[PDB]
Amino acid sequence: ACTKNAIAQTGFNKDKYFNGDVWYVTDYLDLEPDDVPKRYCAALAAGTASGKLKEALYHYDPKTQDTFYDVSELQVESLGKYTANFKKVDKNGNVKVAVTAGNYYTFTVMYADDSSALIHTCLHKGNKDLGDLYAVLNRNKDAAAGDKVKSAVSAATLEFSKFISTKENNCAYDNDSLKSLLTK
Repeated sequence: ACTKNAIAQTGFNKDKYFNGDVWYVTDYLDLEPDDVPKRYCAALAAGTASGKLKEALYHYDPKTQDTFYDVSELQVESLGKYTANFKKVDKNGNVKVAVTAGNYYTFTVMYADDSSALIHTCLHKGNKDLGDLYAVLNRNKDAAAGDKVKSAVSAATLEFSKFISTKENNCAYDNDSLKSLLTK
């Protein structure tokens, strides 16, 4: 179940966020902690491609090796709040599961700057969801969270100390696949 209406950053800069580069999840927190494994890897590319707002999302259980790529044209609810009906694809963009109305996440950017971000998502796969999931992002795979994003976690009335780190999972990312998936 999702329970939060996350507030987007006032003055969110969409061109900077959706610039075609990769964001790495460095830390995450699910309000239903059993919905996501304690050890998990994720990254996303966010861009505009041929005038469509796009995201390509990767996730990987580092212990089971299960690997997933999703691709979505986003639809806009408000500046910094999006609905992403996704298709499951291989790393090359080949469709494995077509878009279908019930398979979507919402995506809210609570804080962003040039190097870091805090997002909330609510995933739906049919009648089931993955809970409220918050993620700290960085442009650099190994970056410890800085004061700006940690303060944004506090501003959301969350405790960064409770976030789970992804840094000890031996995560590796196909950056090239993520970027090229934006076009698919």
